[PDB]
Amino acid sequence: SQSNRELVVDFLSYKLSQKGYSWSQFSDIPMAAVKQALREAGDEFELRYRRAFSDLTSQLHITPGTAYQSFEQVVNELFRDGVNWGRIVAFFSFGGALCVESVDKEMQVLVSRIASWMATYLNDHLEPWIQENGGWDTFVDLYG
Repeated sequence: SQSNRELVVDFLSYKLSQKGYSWSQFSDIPMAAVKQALREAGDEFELRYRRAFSDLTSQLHITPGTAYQSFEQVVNELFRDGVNWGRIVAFFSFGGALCVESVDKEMQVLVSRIASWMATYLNDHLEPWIQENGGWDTFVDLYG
């Protein structure tokens, strides 16, 4: 969806900025509270877990040739026991970590692609649980 892609792009842009990278590779109940709550959850999450998904990124070893199906299979790893608010946060951090790794690999073109994959994955596999458990309003309630 449009809002999903917007949420994803906001979180990724935020992580790249915060870590010294560019976010230009994208373009060329409210939404603000959700985005802010997500930026916060990610920071909180990354402060206690610093291994930045070494294993997962390894399994994927993303390149310009990687296909969505490969991405989807690696991420499912996070949801072997089903969806959680916490696992959703890890999902976003993972995407952020993937983007950073891509820039460090001189594969900045994958950033926008990664963003699309996350929006697709979020819409397909995550939103179902999210909507069943209070929607993003419940998310703000817990992470606001």
